[PDB]
Amino acid sequence: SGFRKMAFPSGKVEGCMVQVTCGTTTLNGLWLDDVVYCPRHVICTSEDMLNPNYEDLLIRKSNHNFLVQAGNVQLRVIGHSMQNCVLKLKVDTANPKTPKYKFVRIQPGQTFSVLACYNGSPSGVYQCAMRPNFTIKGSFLNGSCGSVGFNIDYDCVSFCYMHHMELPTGVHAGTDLEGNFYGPFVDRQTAQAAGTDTTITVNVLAWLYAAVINGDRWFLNRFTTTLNDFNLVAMKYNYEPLTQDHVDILGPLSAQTGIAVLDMCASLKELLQNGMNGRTILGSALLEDEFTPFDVVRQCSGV
Amino acid sequence: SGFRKMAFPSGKVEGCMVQVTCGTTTLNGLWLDDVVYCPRHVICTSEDMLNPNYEDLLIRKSNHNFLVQAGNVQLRVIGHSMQNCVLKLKVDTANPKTPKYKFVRIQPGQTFSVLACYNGSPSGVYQCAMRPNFTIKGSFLNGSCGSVGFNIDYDCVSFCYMHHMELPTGVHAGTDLEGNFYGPFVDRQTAQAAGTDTTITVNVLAWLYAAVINGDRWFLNRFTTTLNDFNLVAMKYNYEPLTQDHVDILGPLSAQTGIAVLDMCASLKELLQNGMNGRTILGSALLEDEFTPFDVVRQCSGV
Ligand SMILES: *[C@H](O)[C@H](C[C@@H]1CCNC1=O)NC(=O)[C@H](CC(C)C)NC(=O)OCc1ccccc1
Ligand SMILES: *[C@H](O)[C@H](C[C@@H]1CCNC1=O)NC(=O)[C@H](CC(C)C)NC(=O)OCc1ccccc1
Repeated sequence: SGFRKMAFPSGKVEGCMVQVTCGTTTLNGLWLDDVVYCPRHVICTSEDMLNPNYEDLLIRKSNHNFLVQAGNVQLRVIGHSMQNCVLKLKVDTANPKTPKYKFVRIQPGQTFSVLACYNGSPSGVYQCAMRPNFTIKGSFLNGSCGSVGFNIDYDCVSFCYMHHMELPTGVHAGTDLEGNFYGPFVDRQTAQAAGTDTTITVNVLAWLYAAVINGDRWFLNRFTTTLNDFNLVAMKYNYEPLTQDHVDILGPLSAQTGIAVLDMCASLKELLQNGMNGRTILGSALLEDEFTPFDVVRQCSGV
Repeated sequence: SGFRKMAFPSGKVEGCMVQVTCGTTTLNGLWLDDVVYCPRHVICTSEDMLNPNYEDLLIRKSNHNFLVQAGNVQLRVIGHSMQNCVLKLKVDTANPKTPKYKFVRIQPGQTFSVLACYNGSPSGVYQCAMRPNFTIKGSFLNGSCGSVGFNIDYDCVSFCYMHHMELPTGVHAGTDLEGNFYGPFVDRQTAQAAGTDTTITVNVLAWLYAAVINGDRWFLNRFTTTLNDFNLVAMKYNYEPLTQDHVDILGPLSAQTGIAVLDMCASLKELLQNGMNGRTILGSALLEDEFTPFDVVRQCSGV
């Protein structure tokens, strides 16, 4: 038993990380088959970054302006192209470590593993949820751009995130691997703010089920509630409304524990209205919303 | 910026995980050069596990009783031996993916990455601290034994933990890679309890410095305290005493922030005596003690 925030094993992605240098700018790229993907702002200079015109900037580049390094081996760039906010550099070598992969775009409320990288070299792995306001709460320093986020399903890597920037609140923004930003953000050095966020209700309930599966039961009660009466409370506390599809997604956890979803919603209502009174749930004094129902089932089915 | 609990990239260890089966028992092993390491209780049966005599049990085994699988390739066992609570199986093939490695034993208060595995296949990665009572707070189901814990330093993997069992409180116990248990535990199915735990004071202060580096400053104050007067408060709240070596270890973080250690100790004293009054620190409503000073420096020096 036990419940821990857990990343996917990162080996398959570590074999894809390279270093991309253009001018005095160095960041990370993703080498799949004979293409390297990286943030297009690698071609910017300090002054270009206030309001660059990337079509102009790229036209003024040629293949020899891009230095790609896969460990010690330098890869020869034989083509370059822009796809939205990502640059695609064709190289003279197919990555022999290319896994089965897909490019997928994730929804707010879903999770993925981030492999933080610097100078083409992986440094650490951790889990993130895409917030309702299309930001993630990550850990990224200068040089981390081009680090990617991903999920793994039966040795197929679904890439969903490439890192591009940090907002003033300390949260992080980036694109899918088609180079389309998550959220209303742009890759230039101007004042940008995340919209207001909300709490992911279905994830909180999933984590409450994880708590019960692991022996935390103090917050349970005999009451049930209706979907409508719960959603009235949710709106008050800046929680997303619960839909019948969310109840259905929680079905398997409801079955394993014998606690109906609307039974657990009564617990959440009382937790929202009364707090915890000094107690904790799975070691947290706060209600956690960064675990999906799938994340919970992944750790808890064997208990 | 940003501060996240972060595992080491797990690729180098994923290339070492195999599956070890004996009788109806299957768990994980660690394949380095031509030796596979696994928990010795793989040789037990359901009834052996109450109070096994492992020397007897091993003498009654031979090489052909052990089935080792590295993916689809079956490895031939050519020798077996016991080293304390781990079994060493010599196989006919050196692992071509063997990294530079060491076997190290860690101290309470230190952290490491756990690569959770099932049937020889990695499933997820996360960070653990060795508690003062020699347990870890992990996530392990049936079949996870032989999963290992490790740190990485300049492409050298220091292995420090192999998983063996779960205690009744839901916490986890195991050995170093020499097969010597952390703590006063034994590998048999009897009633065993962890001693009382304490909070790792130097880690809490390290996390407070991480908070300041990331812009959380509300808990700071103008006061300083003495080491003796702090340790009087620490004893009251079940915190470990702070030593001059702990102040020294925190030196670099103290320098980066311009906040002396005994200056931060005054903050911690007030937090212990007054709580947070509804506020959070790096997104936590509780004081966190699972980050070492090294873990913090690793993420925060570039800020
Ligand atoms: C790319 O490596 C870098 C990642 C930033 C650097 C600090 N934390 C991150 O996530 N991205 C940028 O530097 C980005 C480039 C623009 C052309 C989009 N700008 C940016 O993030 O500015 C915000 C910032 C905040 C704090 C420190 C440095 C930059
Ligand atoms: C080895 O795979 C297994 C790991 C346990 C299983 C559940 N969570 C874990 O960490 N170890 C054992 O099963 C261990 C074997 C003895 C011979 C040492 N016994 C054990 O952990 O018993 C406690 C237990 C608690 C909850 C479920 C199952 C077993």
